[PDB]
Amino acid sequence: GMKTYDLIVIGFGKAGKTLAKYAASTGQHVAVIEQSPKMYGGTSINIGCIPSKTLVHDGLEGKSFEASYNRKNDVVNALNNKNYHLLADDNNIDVLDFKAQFKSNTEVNLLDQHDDIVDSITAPHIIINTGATSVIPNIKGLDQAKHVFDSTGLLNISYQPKHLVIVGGGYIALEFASMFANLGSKVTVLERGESFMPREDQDVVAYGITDLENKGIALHTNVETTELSSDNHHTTVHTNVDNFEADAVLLAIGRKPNTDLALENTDIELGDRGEIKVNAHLQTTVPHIYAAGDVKGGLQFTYISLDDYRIIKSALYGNQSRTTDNRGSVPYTVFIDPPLSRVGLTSKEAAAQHYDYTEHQLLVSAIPRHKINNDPRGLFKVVINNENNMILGATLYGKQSEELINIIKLAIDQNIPYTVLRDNIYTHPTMAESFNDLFNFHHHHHH
Amino acid sequence: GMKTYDLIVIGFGKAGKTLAKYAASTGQHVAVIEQSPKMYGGTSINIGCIPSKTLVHDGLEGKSFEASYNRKNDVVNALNNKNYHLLADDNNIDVLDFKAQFKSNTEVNLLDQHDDIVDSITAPHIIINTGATSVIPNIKGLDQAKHVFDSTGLLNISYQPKHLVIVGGGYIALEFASMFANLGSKVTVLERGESFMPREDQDVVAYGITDLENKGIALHTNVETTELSSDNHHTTVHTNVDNFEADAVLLAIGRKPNTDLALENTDIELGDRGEIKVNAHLQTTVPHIYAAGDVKGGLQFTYISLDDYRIIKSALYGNQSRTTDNRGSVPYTVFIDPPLSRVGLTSKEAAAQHYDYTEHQLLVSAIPRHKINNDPRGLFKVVINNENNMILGATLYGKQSEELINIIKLAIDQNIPYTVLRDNIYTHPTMAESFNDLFNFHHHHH
Ligand SMILES: Cc1cc2nc3c(=O)[nH]c(=O)nc-3n(C[C@H](O)[C@H](O)[C@H](O)COP(=O)(O)OP(=O)(O)OC[C@H]3O[C@@H](n4cnc5c(N)ncnc54)[C@H](O)[C@@H]3O)c2cc1C
Ligand SMILES: Cc1cc2nc3c(=O)[nH]c(=O)nc-3n(C[C@H](O)[C@H](O)[C@H](O)COP(=O)(O)OP(=O)(O)OC[C@H]3O[C@@H](n4cnc5c(N)ncnc54)[C@H](O)[C@@H]3O)c2cc1C
Ligand code: NI
Ligand code: NI
Repeated sequence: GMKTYDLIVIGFGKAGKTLAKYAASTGQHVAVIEQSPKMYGGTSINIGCIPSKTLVHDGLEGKSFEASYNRKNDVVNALNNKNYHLLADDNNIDVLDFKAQFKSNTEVNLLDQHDDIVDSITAPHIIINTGATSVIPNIKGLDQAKHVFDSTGLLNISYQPKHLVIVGGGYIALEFASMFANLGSKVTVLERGESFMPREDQDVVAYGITDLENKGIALHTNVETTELSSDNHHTTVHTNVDNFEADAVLLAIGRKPNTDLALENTDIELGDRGEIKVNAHLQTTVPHIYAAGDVKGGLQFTYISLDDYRIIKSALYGNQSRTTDNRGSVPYTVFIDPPLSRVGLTSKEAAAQHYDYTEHQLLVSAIPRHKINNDPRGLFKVVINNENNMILGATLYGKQSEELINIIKLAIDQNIPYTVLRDNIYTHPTMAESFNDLFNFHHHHHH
Repeated sequence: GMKTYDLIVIGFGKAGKTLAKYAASTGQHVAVIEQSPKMYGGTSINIGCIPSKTLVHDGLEGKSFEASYNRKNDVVNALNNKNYHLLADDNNIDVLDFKAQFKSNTEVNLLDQHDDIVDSITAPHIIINTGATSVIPNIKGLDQAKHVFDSTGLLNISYQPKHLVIVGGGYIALEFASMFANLGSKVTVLERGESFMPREDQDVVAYGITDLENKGIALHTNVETTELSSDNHHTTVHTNVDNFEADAVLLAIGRKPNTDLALENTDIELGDRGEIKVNAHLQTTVPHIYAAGDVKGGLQFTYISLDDYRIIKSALYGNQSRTTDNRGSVPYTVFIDPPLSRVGLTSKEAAAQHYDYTEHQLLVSAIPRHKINNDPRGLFKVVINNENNMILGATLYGKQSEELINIIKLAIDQNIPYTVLRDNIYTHPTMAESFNDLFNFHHHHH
């Protein structure tokens, strides 16, 4: 309460740094509290999207593990520095190097590295933007096992593992599996559930599994992990299936909201999944405090955090019309090799909801651009509503899908019927022009 | 004509093979006449888009000249064979291995390899789909010069040139320049006019020229090429600026409609640039004869020939609403490295056409995904109409632009204002999400 600001952002995350710079541009004095200098710019810059896809990219080029990890460090360092200065060099923004914890509903304590309160600050509005952290499972032996990593640890590993065992079969785990396979590591993936990528289209998943296994990746389902044991050299994952000996183990079973904020000092309520409860305007249960990004639950994407900035900007400075209920369709990409990109419904979901739908598909081996790419792998699939010819969903598994899926997102939001994408002129030779064939079909009516 | 078909297609081009397969699917008996088995599937498959970009793609990966040319041969052979059988195996299509020339308005002579007439055929509708060919300049010494190629010859060359001299500086010429530089050849480009890519945005072109020159490519403007002379091993390109010693010369100064069809036997008229004259439905001056693709003039793109199939299909089988006047916005890509993609107007054109416009730009080095790509080169630039916030044009020079430009094409056609692209959720980390910044700007009224 000692030092007053117009706005406080807790965490140097995506929504937070974007909102802080906007507020400063209006003349408001902003405090951005960030607990680690290694996290300037947030998770995407330092321990997530950017380093991981740098390694994905360079591995597809056949670059070595060493060369790829070295260039990843240069990329992260450069973008960390440039993100830091974008905020800190602004006269209306103070980047405060402390761990934040609430003193009350109106006052935020600033803690040094020894967990001591050094100062306190206040502002009429407070934005919680503290992200998520890797879930640590309760597994016998984990607390003293060597050679065990979360995603952050693995992105900073000091050696190439000859054999990586991944505990977890979700999208991030599978990204790391393809990433390390393409860098020359043997990879084993252990999924507790009955299948990989449930909720994705099962025709597409079958090709994706084939393509993973053709890289020499071993995939296991129904795996119950009971214990970790380790040497100076190896770590064994003991399971109901088998004992898997590894040179490194990745724990990738989920990410939980980071709410270590002394919330007991506030009226801020948490939900059933540990997330900060927010309304459609991202207001917490304390009206002048908002929460943005992974910490408020739901989807964990950098662009959802960016959209949260749009919502909070709309609430605080705009016409309040933007909410979590009018984001538009949310696309995403699973960065296996090639990438699996998705927006909207699968044909299974369209049928379950009793849509009168038509599905159509196109193997990437039937797309002439695949010859130029020297890559025949993949499957493109679309689902359309016969009642109005609008697109209900698409799954693009294949090269360039992380770019192309944005065309289909735009079409869904703007009610562009599938016949327009069928008949359009596209550049050539490209992956985009495959839409002339992907959308070349007539109704198959379902009663 | 001795034998009668429901439809005759002259040339195994893009519009033609697409229309043949559609017509056959309605039960019609189709003849497709093609003069060369090296051209099943047309120019794109055999001597144009597909082989050139195969070499572009593999050269960006650092593959050797020999490895890239060998795989190019594999790609062309596979797709040529696939295209041939897609038509020939069809019960309702005959692929006829002859050179076509008109006998009259209603029947087509079939010529053997010695230009002798073998037979003739007729059909109530005839589609001319014969494409274009490289323009041959009048340069002293060309008749007897060794080591000189057009685009087809260069794509089938049997050795790696140590020094390729390109006579011509248009888009296809520049694609070959970057293609051979990336395979390790030295390249010199000779442009007769005062600048390269004069129709493109000049800020972008300046970056494009720097990036070509950083590859070691020499670029010359105001070049008059006066003579070619040759050794058993080298060819001298004689020029007003200097003589250039090379071991291969590419002549790339344009492509003219291929109308070698004995049109004097018909009422089909040609326009002032040698093109077959067509109306908006692609009808020639003989109403039952249509022309599609490069041969009827205008833009030479594979996707224009594909859209010509759509127009002729609408004319002969549909509601005839489809014309050359409602194609929508036509994007294109100059496949230098990185690709320069464009749709709609430049700033210069917008100012000339009296718009109240705003331009905005974004360097690729300001796009965080460029770090993942390991490539900081490029410039994205957009032009919007301040009257209605619609997009007038865009120039995307940088990686993935040949895919991204299609997003902007769709927005222009569907009247999606630039603010929707500014505010949209994009996947991450991608080149597409740069649109959040590229379109983040306000009016500057003119
Ligand atoms: C391996 C991996 C790969 C991913 N790949 C993708 C991808 O391809 N695409 C995609 O869209 N998303 C991807 N994500 C997810 C994406 O990175 C996150 O969803 C997004 O970055 C979350 O941003 P945020 O704004 O919620 O906060 P964050 O960017 O996580 O920032 C929160 C900040 O708050 C700080 N902080 C926390 N508590 C305190 C405190 N008490 N005091 C002070 N500071 C504090 C943290 O140090 C951190 O810097 C990936 C994630 C991981 C782990
Ligand atoms: C090097 C190069 C690169 C290119 N790159 C691109 C690119 O990236 N993107 C793009 O969109 N476009 C590109 N193009 C242009 C594109 O290839 C053409 O615009 C398009 O392929 C022309 O198609 P078409 O339908 O007009 O006929 P074509 O595909 O040219 O087919 C005409 C056919 O008619 C046959 N024929 C001619 N006369 C007769 C006759 N008398 N009897 C029988 N058969 C006959 C020919 O043998 C040929 O098979 C490129 C062109 C070149 C040369
Ligand atoms: Ni119907
Ligand atoms: Ni204005």
